[PDB]
Amino acid sequence: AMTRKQLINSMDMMRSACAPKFKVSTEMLDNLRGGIFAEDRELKCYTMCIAQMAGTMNKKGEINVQKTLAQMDAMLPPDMRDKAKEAIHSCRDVQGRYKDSCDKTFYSTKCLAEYDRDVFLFP
Ligand SMILES: Cc1ccc(C(C)C)cc1O
Ligand SMILES: Cc1ccc(C(C)C)cc1O
Ligand code: NA
Repeated sequence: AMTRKQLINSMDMMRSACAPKFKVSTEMLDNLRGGIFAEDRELKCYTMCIAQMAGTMNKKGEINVQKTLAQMDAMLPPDMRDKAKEAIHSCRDVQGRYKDSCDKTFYSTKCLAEYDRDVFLFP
């Protein structure tokens, strides 16, 4: 799996690909990585772009939870891995409450952060 430094480098590259498509500032993006979620549609759709870049958005506009779990297994350092997977399982039905795909990814991500803020990270 990646080290935490490598994981951050990977997340930074995903941010650098997706952030230009949305009216999202460093304050908004750093806050999001830190588990603070501005209620801003541009930030919600940024989270969907990140899920799309990870290849975890199906073409129906839903989150592929099994693919997300397989990525965390492969990529996350062990102090993060089992906790991230338990968070993902816990939050797997949040997306069913939202019609809009940017809502699905934003609120699913916020569920992961609330599950354990010390483990949580996001691009
Ligand atoms: C949404 C999302 C962000 C980062 C990663 C990797 C960098 C662990 C996977 C993923 O599915
Ligand atoms: C179940 C579930 C999958 C992916 C994500 C994020 C990583 C997009 C959150 C979540 O709660
Ligand atoms: Na856990």
